Amino acid sequence: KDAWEIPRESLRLEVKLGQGCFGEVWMGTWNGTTRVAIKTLKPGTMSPEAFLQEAQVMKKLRHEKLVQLYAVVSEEPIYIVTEYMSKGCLLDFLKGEMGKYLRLPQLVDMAAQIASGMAYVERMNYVHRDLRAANILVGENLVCKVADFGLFPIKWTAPEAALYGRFTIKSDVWSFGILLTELTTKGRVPYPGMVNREVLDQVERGYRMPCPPECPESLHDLMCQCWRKDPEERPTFEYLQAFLEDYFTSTEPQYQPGENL
Ligand SMILES: CC(C)(C)c1cc(NC(=O)Nc2cccc3ccccc23)n(-c2cccc(N)c2)n1
Ligand SMILES: CC(C)(C)c1cc(NC(=O)Nc2cccc3ccccc23)n(-c2cccc(N)c2)n1
Repeated sequence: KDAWEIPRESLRLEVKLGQGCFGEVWMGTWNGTTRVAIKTLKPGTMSPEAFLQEAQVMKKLRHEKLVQLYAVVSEEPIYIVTEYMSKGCLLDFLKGEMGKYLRLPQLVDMAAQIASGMAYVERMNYVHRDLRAANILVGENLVCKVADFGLFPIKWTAPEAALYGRFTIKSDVWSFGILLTELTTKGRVPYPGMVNREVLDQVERGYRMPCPPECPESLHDLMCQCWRKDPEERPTFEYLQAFLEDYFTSTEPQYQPGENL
């Protein structure tokens, strides 16, 4: 065994956080005083090999804005242990009590962190496949990090990805565009009123969501750039990041606080 492997009694599973039928996720403590999130396998549901294929991927991906692997126990019972992101998922964070105080400058900063996480994925030649607010984790002081809860999200998926299976970093770009509409509507589901097949049909014909209320036209323009038909036309995460980091100087220097944004 290797560097990640830790003894089982060095963990304390304190609070149940979530359960699917492939296992559980707990908030916990590792050795002394180290808050951790601990993921569990429900025995019988998937291959011990296949469950630990997740931490096999997280060992090779290290960056400030992707959730970080801490430890691995690799005989049953097995556990994957990461840093604790204390405020939960970005979708819940936008919708809940705390979603009503977020204004355009906190939201654009959030998008810039995620672009940064995604710029690193982009430089690593990796592909997310499921970039959306449900898979972004939030910590203290509005820190965001890219994650994957490992669950059909046609509403967040590019036409070439949904129809023909061509998932690339260019399809994660399209979803980032969709993630942007999530931030600007406080977590609302994209294409309001529309069902999957009506979405898949309207979009092929050239439909793209309109500027959300109070959101600046220049930010809708970036979503629209992320939603080009031709995957290669779509911008780079290095571009998306720098454009969001620089936003209130280069692009909307006369921005003024509103009711929701
Ligand atoms: C199905 C599966 C993978 C066991 C699961 C687990 C969770 N929930 C979480 O993992 N929640 C949390 C993870 C990490 C830190 C958290 C901090 C505070 C509250 C929840 C957290 N899930 C979840 C539940 C509800 C919404 C979202 N976005 C994710 N889903
Ligand atoms: C590409 C990237 C963003 C570095 C990533 C991260 C993960 N894994 C996770 O995010 N796992 C977890 C998500 C949410 C809560 C967790 C709590 C404890 C342990 C892992 C968690 N990934 C992953 C890889 C392979 C399979 C699965 N399901 C997930 N991928």
